[PDB]
Amino acid sequence: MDMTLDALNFLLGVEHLASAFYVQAVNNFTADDFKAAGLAQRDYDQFVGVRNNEVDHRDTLISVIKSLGGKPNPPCKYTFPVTDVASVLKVSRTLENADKPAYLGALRDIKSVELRTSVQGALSGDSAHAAFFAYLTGKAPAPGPVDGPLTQRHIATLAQDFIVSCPYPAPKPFPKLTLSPQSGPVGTVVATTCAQDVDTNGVMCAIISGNQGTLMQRPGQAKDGSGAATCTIPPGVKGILFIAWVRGRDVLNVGVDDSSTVCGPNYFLLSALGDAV
Amino acid sequence: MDMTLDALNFLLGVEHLASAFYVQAVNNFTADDFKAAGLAQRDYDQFVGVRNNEVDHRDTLISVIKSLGGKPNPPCKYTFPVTDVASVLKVSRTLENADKPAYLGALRDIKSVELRTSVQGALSGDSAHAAFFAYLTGKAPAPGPVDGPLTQRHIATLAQDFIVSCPYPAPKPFPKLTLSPQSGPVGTVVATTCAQDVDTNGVMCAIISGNQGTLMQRPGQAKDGSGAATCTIPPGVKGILFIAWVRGRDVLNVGVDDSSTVCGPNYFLLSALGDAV
Ligand SMILES: [Zn+2]
Ligand SMILES: [Zn+2]
Ligand SMILES: [Zn+2]
Ligand SMILES: [Zn+2]
Repeated sequence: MDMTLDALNFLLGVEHLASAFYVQAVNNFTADDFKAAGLAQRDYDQFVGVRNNEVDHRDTLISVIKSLGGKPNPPCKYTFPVTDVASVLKVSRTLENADKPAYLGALRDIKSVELRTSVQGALSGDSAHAAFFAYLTGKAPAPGPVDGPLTQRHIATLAQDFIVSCPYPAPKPFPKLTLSPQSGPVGTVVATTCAQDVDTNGVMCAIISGNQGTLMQRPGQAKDGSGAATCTIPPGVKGILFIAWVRGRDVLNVGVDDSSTVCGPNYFLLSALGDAV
Repeated sequence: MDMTLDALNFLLGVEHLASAFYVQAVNNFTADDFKAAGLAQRDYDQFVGVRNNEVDHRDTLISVIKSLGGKPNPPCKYTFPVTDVASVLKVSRTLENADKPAYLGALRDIKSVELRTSVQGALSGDSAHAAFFAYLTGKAPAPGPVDGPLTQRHIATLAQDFIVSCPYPAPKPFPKLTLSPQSGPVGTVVATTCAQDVDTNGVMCAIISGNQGTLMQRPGQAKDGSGAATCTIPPGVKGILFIAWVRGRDVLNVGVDDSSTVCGPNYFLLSALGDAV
């Protein structure tokens, strides 16, 4: 089955959300707001550039889908937890960090050499966006060598806090997995809690890394007696991690197969050379 | 017919060069040198991170090539003149800006879905490196929406000043195309001069953009009577540009077909929102 149109319309959903955020944020914040938050004119300028780039990413997907005889998805209805400039930068970082696995997963389904070149070229742009927002928020712009994929439903899981409703059947999220803390080095013990009362029998932690793939462990129990399941960041991983609860070892490569996913994933910002110290 | 090994060994040549540069740069410069140049500890830390990431990109290509039964290319012999931090940053930006079209071109030849996912994941990392070095040198980290490909020999042309010799038959560069100026906005008139004498019969300027593909124009002549050919940055382009001389108009998509290339390409840093003000 040629899944090209499916993949493109999924990416269009991703870019409708991102473009809506940046259009609204540029509308509501000025360079003076950025400067009051300690940023420079060129940071606001690049922020407008990100808006323009994401509008292009959305419009290009619309054009390509139409050229293939498809019907482009409309926007959904969104909500963004924006108050001050700092929150704008955090939301931006969150969106761009989820962009990359979305594009990487979708590229597995794009049949054409030429269309892969175009889509990869947009992934490259969103990776530059991610590096910019990392740097502005004190995170390493390039924390590791390899970014990895996630599935469409995994991406829906990352996006769900920003979606109020969709007017068409979009990819369904898994329940949200809350991580505490959501950043830190190898060896960090992460308390994990699920938004729904899922079956925890046989649950394992999947730590999804770009450089090592999926690494499995059986969860621990929180030392504070709260009953939360813990997952410990294992050695050898590099870059941004995604942590999920999965059914046993049913799946070796969770980034390309969500058939065992129970809760999550959510992102974890692994410490890296380049973080503010 | 399956060009996967050819593409991977070409990328290995690219990453032998980049990793060699960053290894020697870290040996020669310290965090105190970076701080004396106005940078912060986190910028030196990220620089070491880039070295580590590029070493990983190289080593991963070696492993994959062996796993496919191929013989990995050894390093070439390089020349990287060592002066100051400003030069380190400029060379770094130059390498990362060239390694993105290298990966995008090579990805056209990689047959396996799973190998494409891995290689795209490294391209994403190099795009983050490029964004970091752009920002530290006062250029927009994300100057446009789409990065485009170049051919193997185009990449060899960009790399040629760093290569002393190779101990195996490597892709032969085209002559260098010098561009004056090498940055500016739409409408900039660029004086173009080739390193070798070329028959000018039917030569066109090829402006190679990621968002609009290759745009062709007949060269102009410098107004100062200097007799140098000129190419004018056309409307609508976004992001980093590559400018080459090509012969005739039978090849339209120069980023994927170098069979009409005569001189260049060389890079041109198009002005963008995010450049230092
Ligand atoms: Zn995008
Ligand atoms: Zn994005
Ligand atoms: Zn690399
Ligand atoms: Zn690189």
